[PDB]
Amino acid sequence: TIAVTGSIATDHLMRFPGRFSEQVSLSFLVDDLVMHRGGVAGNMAFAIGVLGGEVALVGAAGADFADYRDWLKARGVNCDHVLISETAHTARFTCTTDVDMAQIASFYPGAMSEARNIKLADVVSAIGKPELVIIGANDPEAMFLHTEECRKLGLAFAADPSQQLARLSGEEIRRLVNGAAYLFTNDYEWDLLLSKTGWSEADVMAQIDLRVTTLGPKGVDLVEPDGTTIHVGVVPETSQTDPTGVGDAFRAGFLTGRSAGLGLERSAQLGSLVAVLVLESTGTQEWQWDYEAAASRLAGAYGEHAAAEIVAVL
Amino acid sequence: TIAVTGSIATDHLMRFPGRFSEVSLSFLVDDLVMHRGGVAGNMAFAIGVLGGEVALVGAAGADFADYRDWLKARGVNCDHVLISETAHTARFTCTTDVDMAQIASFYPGAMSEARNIKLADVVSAIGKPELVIIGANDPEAMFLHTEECRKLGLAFAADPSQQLARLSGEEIRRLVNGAAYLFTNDYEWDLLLSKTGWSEADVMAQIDLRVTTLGPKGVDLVEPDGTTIHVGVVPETSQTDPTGVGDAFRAGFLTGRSAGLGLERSAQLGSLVAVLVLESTGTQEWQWDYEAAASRLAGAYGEHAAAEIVAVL
Ligand SMILES: OC[C@H]1O[C@@H](n2cnc3c(C#Cc4ccc(-c5ccccc5)cc4)ncnc32)[C@H](O)[C@@H]1O
Ligand SMILES: OC[C@H]1O[C@@H](n2cnc3c(C#Cc4ccc(-c5ccccc5)cc4)ncnc32)[C@H](O)[C@@H]1O
Ligand code: NA
Ligand code: NA
Repeated sequence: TIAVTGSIATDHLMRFPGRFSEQVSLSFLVDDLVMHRGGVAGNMAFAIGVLGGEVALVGAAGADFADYRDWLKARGVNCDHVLISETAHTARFTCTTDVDMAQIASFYPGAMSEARNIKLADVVSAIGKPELVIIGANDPEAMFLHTEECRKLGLAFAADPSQQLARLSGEEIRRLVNGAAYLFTNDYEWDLLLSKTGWSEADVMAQIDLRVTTLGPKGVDLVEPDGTTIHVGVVPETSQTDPTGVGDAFRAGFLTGRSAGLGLERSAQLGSLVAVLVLESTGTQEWQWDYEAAASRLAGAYGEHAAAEIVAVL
Repeated sequence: TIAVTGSIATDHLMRFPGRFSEVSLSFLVDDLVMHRGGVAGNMAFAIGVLGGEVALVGAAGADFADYRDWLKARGVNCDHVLISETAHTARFTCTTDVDMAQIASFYPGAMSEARNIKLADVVSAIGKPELVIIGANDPEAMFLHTEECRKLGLAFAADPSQQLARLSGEEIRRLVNGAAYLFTNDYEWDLLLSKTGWSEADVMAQIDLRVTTLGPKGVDLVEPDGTTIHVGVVPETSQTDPTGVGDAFRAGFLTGRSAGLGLERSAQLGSLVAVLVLESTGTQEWQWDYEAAASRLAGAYGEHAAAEIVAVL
């Protein structure tokens, strides 16, 4: 049972058919505008549900969440513990993506700010202790309180600060990392974390059980404290539609695989599959799950043996 | 009777409490409001509020109901808004920083259907308007509107504004000839001269008046013979949001001209409406207070000019 904390949002996604090239008053004429369900916690919960996992969504939304709830619940997500603001609206992510998958975005937190009032003790009380708590991009204070609560209650947690790393300070990031069963970042975020925390690579590795560093088209690295390193290349894409939510999908597929008892490499291969499915669609939860297509692409990228091992648990 | 053609939209306006000075830009914003917008909507709203007879001529989606009720409640004739069967109203998405710098993206949507609007139908229904504003719109719609104005003998104001970036030289040239007014800002004026290959005198020989807004330095009104009037801004008490300030200036100026005011008095009224828009979030969220208008006009331009302006409202 995975508890997913983080932002719940509506993503307003636009497509610019050009290349961001301005060199202030930028204006981009866009040829596509879609509104989809989003937020890192929503994306990851959706993906874990679709893949058949036991998952609860733990975040702060406004009252408009009804339809979103019905969507998530239809894929097995426990939405009981979504905090609903009576006054604030759900967070909104507004993003314009160009031909090269470069993004210009703005994020309005709104109801997300109230996530600091959520107590994991209540979720535990209601559902028992989850096997993993994902501390995703959220209200910063909510992130700290969730992490501290996980440490006090003995809950294994995955640090997934993601977009909020830019906002947070060194002391803040440091307070987020110690004791994590997983640390998730991309490579640029990994460099930024090392810089801001003042930690060396070995400083971080001595405080976590596993580092997962996504590398975009170069795949993903999984590094154990002793230096054991697994590199998993991407599932090659047939199109680059929109990069929004690709990292969330990788994390969700990877942690679903781990929850199904798969090894590190097999879990990362499954995560790579879900990631490419998200890369090839517009929106973070618009991707479809086709069992046979999944088997086929997994086998093409990683071999029939790995594909069979992966699909056997889904 | 002023006919306003141009974009009808919903403006999604955000505020970045920082300074745009940071590819993967990400801005954490502390305000998000959704307001009624589009250049034609803004100008029609302003002309209605100020008591003018105005018709809105643009393309919207089906959600336009509430917007229509609003505009009509301020006296705007919305009969000739074309309503798309499938497309939603255009959306303008903008993030503004402390210095009023903007990073925006514009989705035309239903606006593209404005090319199917015939000004002849509007004329038929309401008679010949005293002025047609060719605001930022579907480019082909802009050309067809301008040509129709020339064909029917309708005086028109060239107001390409945001679309100048999209359009080409020949296109811009096609928009200008015969205009009773040419509206741009100073940067847009330079860009127009560059892209069209025209000199200043080339343009002035084809229009009756050039109006070039200069942001904080006010506005210039240049006649073909070189007669030039400069009108400073109405000084602001706050820089809230720059969206729609130019539309408000144009609307106040052309309302003044329709009320028989001179060029300078009309530009002073336009400066007032412009500052009212600058001091609020959204393009049509500003209120009209007669006494506050008189007082600020008198403070900026003298009691005489203020009395002359308010006498017609
Ligand atoms: O994974 C994609 C999902 O993320 C969801 N989302 C997209 N942004 C976010 C954020 C965030 C942020 C941020 C913080 C600070 C600055 C900043 C400001 C000023 C100066 C420097 C930095 C900028 C941006 N937080 C939570 N979820 C997000 C989206 O809803 C989408 O579905
Ligand atoms: O006056 C404010 C009102 O304008 C309304 N609006 C805000 N934009 C627009 C536009 C436009 C544009 C444009 C064209 C071309 C490029 C471009 C692309 C690629 C490369 C170079 C340039 C970008 C942007 N058109 C009509 N109304 C607008 C808003 O609804 C608001 O209320
Ligand atoms: Na996507
Ligand atoms: Na404004």
